[PDB]
Amino acid sequence: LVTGNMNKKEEFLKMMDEELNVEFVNINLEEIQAQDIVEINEHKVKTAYNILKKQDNNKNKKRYVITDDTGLFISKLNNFPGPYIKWMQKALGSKGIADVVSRLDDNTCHAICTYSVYDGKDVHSFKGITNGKIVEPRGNNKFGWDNIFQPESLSKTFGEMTFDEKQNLSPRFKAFVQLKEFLMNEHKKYNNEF
Amino acid sequence: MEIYLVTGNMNKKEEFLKMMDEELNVEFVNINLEEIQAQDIVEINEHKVKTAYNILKKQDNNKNKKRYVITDDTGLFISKLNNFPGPYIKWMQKALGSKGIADVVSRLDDNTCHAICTYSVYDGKDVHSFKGITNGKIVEPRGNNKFGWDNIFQPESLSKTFGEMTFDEKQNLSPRFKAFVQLKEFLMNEHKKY
Repeated sequence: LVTGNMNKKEEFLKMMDEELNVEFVNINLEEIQAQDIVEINEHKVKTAYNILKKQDNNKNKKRYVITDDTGLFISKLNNFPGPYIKWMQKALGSKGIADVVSRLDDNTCHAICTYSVYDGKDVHSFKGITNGKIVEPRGNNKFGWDNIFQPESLSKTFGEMTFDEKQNLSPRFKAFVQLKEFLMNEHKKYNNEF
Repeated sequence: MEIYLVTGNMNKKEEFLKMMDEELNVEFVNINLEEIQAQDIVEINEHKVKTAYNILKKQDNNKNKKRYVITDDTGLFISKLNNFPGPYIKWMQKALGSKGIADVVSRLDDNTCHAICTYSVYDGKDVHSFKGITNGKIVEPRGNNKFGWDNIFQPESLSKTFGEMTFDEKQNLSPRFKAFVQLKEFLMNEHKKY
């Protein structure tokens, strides 16, 4: 039980990592309001760790628990909604967000994904940022706001990509890669000490 | 009986006292409270008052028969943002300010919205919440500007924003006054039992 990750909607970590084994737990986490996405996610990961601690596996050795969170920061909303994108997406949907942005002076934005890992004592966070533009929906529409996000100077949306091109621009991948190197440096450190 | 409104805002304190008109003795306590993320503002405020109650109760080393703790929370619900930001208004306000929100709303098909004030009271066993709701329009800032987004909320059919209006003009109109008179009736009812 050395590495625990939490979601029910997500099979990205599967394909993103192969050098380590990982477990997937589903907990119903209460998020808090704050200004910094990292603050929200570190609180969430500590909260989840504690729930995993008091329930069942209360007796064991070092355990790593991981949560993620994504924000969408829209330039002409002065970087709103950030970590509240999921309430905006619930209210407006991809089409509604794109129609709002088509009424602003420009459509530039950026998406941030953060991983946070907690071992009972230490918290670590890794964020990936990808600049882009809100555009009218294109591509798959079951992946949230992927269909309206057009990264960098490209002509596609995330909803129009699969995994070859998406990964390289995915803020989640940029973040994950930092998280993997930390986990592997902890696993390597563990093994040298035996 | 013992009633506590949670606030550190001196202006909010005096407005409450004046609403109460010496009908009930109300004490104030300045406690920072975390706001969870949730769909409904009442769910947010109810969690917040239950938290405020427990912080006060553990501190006091007391247990009273009846002790009433009250928190409030407000939201701005913009019609052409499909009622977003709602309870997240203050993160929009911090990002964009009053001028920025008015500017954004003026780019949508209309500037209609509604504002909601909520009071939640908790005695340790039962939680009760009260929702005051008022329709309006988002306009260029007008009046006092140190009261959050009052200066851009123009209650429906009127030509003044809340920032230009007096206490008497808000009676039966301000979402806070509507919620307060419900709360006060509940507290008065609880007082007959004492």
